[PDB]
Amino acid sequence: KDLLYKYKLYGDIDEYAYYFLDIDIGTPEQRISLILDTGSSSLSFPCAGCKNCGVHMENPFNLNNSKTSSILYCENEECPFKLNCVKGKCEYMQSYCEGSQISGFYFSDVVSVVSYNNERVTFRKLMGCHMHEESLFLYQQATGVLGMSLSKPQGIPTFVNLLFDNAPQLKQVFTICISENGGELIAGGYDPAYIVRALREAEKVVWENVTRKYYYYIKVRGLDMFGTNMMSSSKGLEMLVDSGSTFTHIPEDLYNKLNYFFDILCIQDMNNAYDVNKRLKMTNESFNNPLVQFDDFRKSLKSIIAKENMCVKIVDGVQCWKYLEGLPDLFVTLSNNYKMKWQPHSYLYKKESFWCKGIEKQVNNKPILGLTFFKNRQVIFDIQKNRIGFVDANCPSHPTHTRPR
Ligand SMILES: CN1C(=N)N[C@@]2(c3cc(F)ccc3F)CN(c3ncccc3-c3ccc(Cl)cc3)C[C@H]2C1=O
Ligand SMILES: *[C@@H]1O[C@H](CO)[C@@H](O[C@@H]2O[C@H](CO)[C@@H](O)[C@H](O)[C@H]2NC(C)=O)[C@H](O)[C@H]1NC(C)=O
Ligand SMILES: *[C@@H]1O[C@H](CO)[C@@H](O)[C@H](O)[C@H]1NC(C)=O
Ligand SMILES: *[C@@H]1O[C@H](CO)[C@@H](O)[C@H](O)[C@H]1NC(C)=O
Repeated sequence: KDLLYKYKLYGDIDEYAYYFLDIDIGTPEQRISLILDTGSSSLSFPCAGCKNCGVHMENPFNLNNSKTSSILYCENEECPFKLNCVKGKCEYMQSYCEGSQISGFYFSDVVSVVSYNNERVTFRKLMGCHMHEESLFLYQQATGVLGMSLSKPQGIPTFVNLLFDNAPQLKQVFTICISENGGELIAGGYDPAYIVRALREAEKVVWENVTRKYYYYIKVRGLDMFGTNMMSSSKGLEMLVDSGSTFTHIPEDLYNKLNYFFDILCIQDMNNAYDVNKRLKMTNESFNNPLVQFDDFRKSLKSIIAKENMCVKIVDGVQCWKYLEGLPDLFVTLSNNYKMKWQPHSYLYKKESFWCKGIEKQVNNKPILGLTFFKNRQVIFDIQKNRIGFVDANCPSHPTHTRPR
């Protein structure tokens, strides 16, 4: 019966493409919506005075209205934390892409995290004021970013470490439970009541060791479709467990192999004989990569056709199906040959009435288990034991219209 603090998350894959929560900053409190991002480590948002910032769901944080704010000025041009001194202030600088940056300056102020059961944790945090935004930050609704990764020695103390340092009544575990609409962040553990009820093995958390000290990487040892490992050339692959990534990003070879079969399962018109015939004629020999379970490929194809599970291709050739039924499970191979089921209700996401593929090619050799891997499971960050746990779950769902103010 570990004590759990719970926080509502809002968002989705299609419209927001991230999930966010509300945090109170300053004195008196200014409530700010923040993207929940296990792939970064800062806490930042536009501040009043920014000359090139997007319009977000809240006004920029106003330093002049918070009595507890303290701008981090340079003392004879020297900043802590190896920061750069720019125009008298210690500079905040982040590359949202490989080469492009949000910039501003650092300040500290009080942060207050309140659970929806009215349980409060408060501390001071060194935060970034955006004074220049660009690209997607000019049209994102959320006001800032809440980085959930770990503190490094001699680095700026991060939100997650400060939260637990100031809540010793909690075990040092946080869980993210993403649903199709909204979700929940849990501090202090995971909630076994959310777990979906061989079958007893699927009701149990599967744990993987993190492969880096201060970032949430795990090693993936294979990825199966129709019983066939589609990355057999690679026998370990460090993937970032990243709630700030809309989609799941995989190596190019693996993507092309998977996408080949998803293309076969994507039929625009079930009454077009040429299109249907071409697919039903394919044999095990038709494939560059033969399948170990060709009969399961056939069952998927035949049931998609028989149930008229029509597919529409949208921008960039992404496949969208009318129904989840018929699409295959994928399996992620972890330690000790464990096959973690990755279901269509996770890797496909809701777009209008259809279910669209949420798997993409990596860029810059950055493979990512993103929100289409989080969806409909508890993802459990045990920072005490440096492990991440996974279990299928019925996550809380919160429409954005339920968000106060
Ligand atoms: C996958 N993915 C993330 N997981 N997160 C980022 C992000 C998530 C999101 F939901 C919306 C917009 C985004 F920029 C923030 N990124 C950073 N990557 C490394 C270090 C710092 C940042 C960063 C950049 C800008 C700010 Cl102000 C704060 C932090 C990289 C970018 C990204 O592509
Ligand atoms: C994951 O990490 C844990 C923790 O380091 C490993 O368990 C340790 O294993 C060593 C040697 O087997 C023992 O001396 C330690 O006492 C163990 N630690 C704990 C806390 O039990 C575990 O082996 C790792 N898992 C894999 C698959 O490598
Ligand atoms: C805050 O107040 C200071 C001094 O009163 C002023 O220099 C600064 O421009 C103010 N900031 C904004 C955003 O108005
Ligand atoms: C398809 O071919 C592969 C070749 O590696 C084989 O392993 C598999 O059993 C075959 N399945 C059939 C013929 O149904």
